[PDB]
Amino acid sequence: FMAKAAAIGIDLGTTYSCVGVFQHGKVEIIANDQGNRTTPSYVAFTDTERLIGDAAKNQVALNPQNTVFDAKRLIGRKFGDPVVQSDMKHWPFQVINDGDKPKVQVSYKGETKAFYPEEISSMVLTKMKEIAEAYLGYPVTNAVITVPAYFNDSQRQATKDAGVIAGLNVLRIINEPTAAAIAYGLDRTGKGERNVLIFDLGGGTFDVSILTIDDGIFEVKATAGDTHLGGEDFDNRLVNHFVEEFKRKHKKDISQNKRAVRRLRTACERAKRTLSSSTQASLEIDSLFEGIDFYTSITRARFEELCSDLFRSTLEPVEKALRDAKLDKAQIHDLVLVGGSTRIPKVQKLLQDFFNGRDLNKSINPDEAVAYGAAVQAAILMGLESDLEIDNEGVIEADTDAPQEMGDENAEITEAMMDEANEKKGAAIDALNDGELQKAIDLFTDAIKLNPRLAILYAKRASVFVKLQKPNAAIRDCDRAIEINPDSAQPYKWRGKAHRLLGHWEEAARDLALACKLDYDEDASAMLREVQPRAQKIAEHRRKYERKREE
Amino acid sequence: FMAKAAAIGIDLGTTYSCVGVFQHGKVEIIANDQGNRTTPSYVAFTDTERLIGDAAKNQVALNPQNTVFDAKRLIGRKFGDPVVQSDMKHWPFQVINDGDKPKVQVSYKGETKAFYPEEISSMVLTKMKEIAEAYLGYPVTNAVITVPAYFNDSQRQATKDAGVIAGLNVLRIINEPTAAAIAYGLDRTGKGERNVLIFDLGGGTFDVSILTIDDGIFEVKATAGDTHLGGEDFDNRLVNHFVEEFKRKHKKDISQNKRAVRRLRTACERAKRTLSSSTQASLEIDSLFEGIDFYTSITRARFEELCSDLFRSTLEPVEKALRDAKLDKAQIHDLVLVGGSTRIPKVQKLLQDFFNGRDLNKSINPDEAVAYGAAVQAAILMGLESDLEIDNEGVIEADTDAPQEMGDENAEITEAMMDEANEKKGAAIDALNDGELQKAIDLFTDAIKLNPRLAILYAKRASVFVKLQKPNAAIRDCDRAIEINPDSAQPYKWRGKAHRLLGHWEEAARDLALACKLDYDEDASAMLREVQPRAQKIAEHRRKYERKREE
Ligand SMILES: Nc1ncnc2c1ncn2[C@@H]1O[C@H](COP(=O)(O)OP(=O)(O)O)[C@@H](O)[C@H]1O
Ligand SMILES: Nc1ncnc2c1ncn2[C@@H]1O[C@H](COP(=O)(O)OP(=O)(O)O)[C@@H](O)[C@H]1O
Ligand SMILES: [Mg+2]
Ligand SMILES: [Mg+2]
Repeated sequence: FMAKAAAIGIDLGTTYSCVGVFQHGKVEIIANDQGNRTTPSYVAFTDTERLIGDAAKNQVALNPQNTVFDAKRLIGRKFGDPVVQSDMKHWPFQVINDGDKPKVQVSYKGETKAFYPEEISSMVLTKMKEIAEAYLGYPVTNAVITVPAYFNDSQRQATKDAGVIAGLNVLRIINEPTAAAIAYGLDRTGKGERNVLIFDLGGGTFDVSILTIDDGIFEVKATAGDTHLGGEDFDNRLVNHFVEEFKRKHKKDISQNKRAVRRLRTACERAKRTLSSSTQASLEIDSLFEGIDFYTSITRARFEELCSDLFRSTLEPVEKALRDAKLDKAQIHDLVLVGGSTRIPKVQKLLQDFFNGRDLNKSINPDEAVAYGAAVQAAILMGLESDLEIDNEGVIEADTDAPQEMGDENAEITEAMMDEANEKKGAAIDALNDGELQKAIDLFTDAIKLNPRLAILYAKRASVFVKLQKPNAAIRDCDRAIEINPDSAQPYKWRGKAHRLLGHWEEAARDLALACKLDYDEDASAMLREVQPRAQKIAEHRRKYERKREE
Repeated sequence: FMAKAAAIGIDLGTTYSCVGVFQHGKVEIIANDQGNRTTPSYVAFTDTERLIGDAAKNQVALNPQNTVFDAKRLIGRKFGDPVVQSDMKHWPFQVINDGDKPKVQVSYKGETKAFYPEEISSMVLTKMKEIAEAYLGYPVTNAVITVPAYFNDSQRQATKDAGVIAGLNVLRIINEPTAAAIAYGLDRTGKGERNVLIFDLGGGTFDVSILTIDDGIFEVKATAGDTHLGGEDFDNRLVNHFVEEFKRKHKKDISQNKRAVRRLRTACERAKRTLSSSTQASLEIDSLFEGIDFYTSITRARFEELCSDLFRSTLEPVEKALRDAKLDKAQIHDLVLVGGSTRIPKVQKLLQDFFNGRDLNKSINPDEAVAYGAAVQAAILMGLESDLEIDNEGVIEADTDAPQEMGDENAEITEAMMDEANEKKGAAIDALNDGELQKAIDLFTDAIKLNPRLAILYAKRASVFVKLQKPNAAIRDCDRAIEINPDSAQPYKWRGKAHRLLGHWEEAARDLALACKLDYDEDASAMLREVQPRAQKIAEHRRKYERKREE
């Protein structure tokens, strides 16, 4: 057999999200369908479907009121929190009050519906998960997720909840700066006391953290920064600068066409990125306003000057952080750049100048470091079952065939489509009865293609996939059914069996027990009894480890 | 060294039980093996073994007559009490008369046996204890247990007895509503007179209590409610509603198949829970009756209407409670939701409407609040030895290794298995003699694996664990021996030593004195003499505190 299924590491960001996995001695930051190693934390709702990530951020100009972003800022907070109310006047989507809990309110297929920030976030998570499963070729259940160090118990729990919704087992919620240091192996290289500063300049926020690490244990000493200072503000500057130039050169105002503004803003996003590895950046848009083309350029120097106040303002939070730790600049051993905006040579130069030309740790991609760290720690927690004598009888080799055909959630189901699929169900249960397993699978596929929203379809196909020694395939079908209806008992029964087939001991015991509560089977009952001693020996050993690292 | 062993807080419920612990500045409500933060108060007996909690509630449909629940209703009562006789006609297990004491009578491994309600309850307690010990990684002896405020001296003592059977030292029996208020810190926030109402809607019962708290002392002003109004009745409604719909849609009666009824009932339990956080709930069962699938849904609105009379009836006990306190609605400062059924938006709305849209205290999980309070008060009572100059010589660091291999109580011991284990005993006593301690432990483990019911095995292994500075491990073995045979003197001798090794002063003095009565040792005798001054200074200080709070 090959390796067990890996655990993923996820950076759930305010502006972008990022996922990694540790395999064959190294972390892989995973690229999504559109090719990018990071994904906008965006969810959009429309007339026909739900959009997530790049597709959601790209159509914003067209659908500004049902395109949700910045769910991280709401997460774990009260509608009555001054921060939320302060925030609500900058977003173009509606936020409503639900018993002192905030919910984003949108239009979605001609009906109004609302979502807790944990729900929005769980939609992002799901996407990240899906990105990883496409890379790996198999279903993922276990994750590590990161949060800012300033996150209270409320926001932490809320971030775990979002994971649980997206079908993840959350192994650990860990601090973003802590994730960064783990990435730079600042825990395992050292045999003495070292003090560490994480300069995190992201898309929406700026975070300075000083951490102390002795004996391989992280302790947060100070936190600071600005929860409203990010790369998105620099885009404002460029945008503001160019609108004004457009007035000057072309004698027209463009502020009021939203679509022309975005087109400018996205052009500016790209331009700012090029200005990190080039001194100059060209900027061409076909037909910006009333048929007028905009061809222009900008220099690094000029960009720097437009953001003048902003860039300089990242040294004050540094000053304040040392001040809270009771440390002098000289006393920090390690400087670490994370966040995508730290790609900006000026922002780099300013920091190095504060530390008198000392070397910055930046070999690890600054926008990938958090996820990187998260993946390493995910690998360690899973890795912990190495130390235990676990009997591996009954475990089989992971099936690797390509993902079977699923439904289409949003495709139109006709009245006749309900029946034709309904018949197929009965025809496939006959092939299982008779003993021709592939035929049973094949007609369930015709059933599912025709009715993609009947949850028993997926569960029953999953049953057949198990008889066929294809547990991953079953896990997939059960994952879908449980999405459609988390209350039906069948899918838990079969996912339990599938997990057990794969040595996923803790996963098997959760499902088989849940299946037994909802709908008692003698079989599942014994499966669970057979499964428990493995799950609790693993769980006890992981808990012990974490207690040792809680000190 | 780490912290001393914590005391647990236990909510011994009519329908569910719940355990918590206070550590590192906060209460942890502890999850059981199957993942749930609450455990059904169920004990089942069968052909081969004894089942407790979720496993007991899940197989009910299969074994209705030897599956015991509602022991709380019998506890502390006379067979001749009209309540018991009234109750006996709703249960499917047998209750018998034993000198005007009631005992539940069951089949258990092909023999008929009977159990006092305190014994049934002590089986639940044990489970809770075991849940906590798995979480903590070490044996627990000290607990706080909760009871309803209407409990007489008889029922209180009986509840303490059940704790004592399960091997707990019962620090305090405290009122459930009092536990709830302690959880909401309604004792320590206030510097004036405040009046408090606890609206407790559980699984079997409804409790309204009004409490007055000045100077940090709780006083019960009034009690009311219905000892037969709970969540289990709402399940009746849903079940009744669906059976009737099944007749209507599918032209068949299902009342007579018990297994189909339960499957419906458990489906309904889940559905009712979803209807707390969703307006609608889907309901799928594979093959309900004679091969017919039941796929159907229900709305929140509809559920509300089915329970119409029931929900509305919780305001009368409120009315009556104020009336007994001589208070108007306006005069209550604090409203507190506890009980799992208070998760129901309708039940919430009705209450708030009686108090004219005023805020309810519900931030603490309504089904976890009682246990929560109990854990806090457990922490205070233990915490009391902070104020005393206790000399800590001879105390060593708690051993944290994983739990050693125990027996299997219910596994079949062959005649040959008695001898092979018997030899191993003699072989291990030789390794102790010679001085190789691990070998002695290892061969006792082979002895125990082969004969899991000889109590001297466990005691002798415990002796070796002590020589090895692993007192927790010893405590475990002694706990087991004393379960098998509470009269043998050896285990008390060694548990005494182990406790003393850990600073468990009062625990050490109980065991060492009991060991000295049954079988006098010069060594244990001096251990006890050495141990007494510590135990009695602690005991005197806890007693004083409680006297101050008895006023
Ligand atoms: N090469 C680059 N040059 C300049 N800015 C960049 C570059 N790459 C990313 N950024 C900026 O970094 C921000 C995203 O930061 P990141 O750490 O990836 O996400 P988050 O802040 O959500 O954690 C965006 O504003 C983006 O414009
Ligand atoms: N989310 C929920 N929605 C509706 N009812 C619930 C929910 N959670 C628990 N309950 C109900 O609460 C009851 C258990 O109450 P609880 O306080 O936990 O136990 P006890 O009443 O034994 O003290 C059960 O009938 C259960 O159906
Ligand atoms: Mg970030
Ligand atoms: Mg209760």
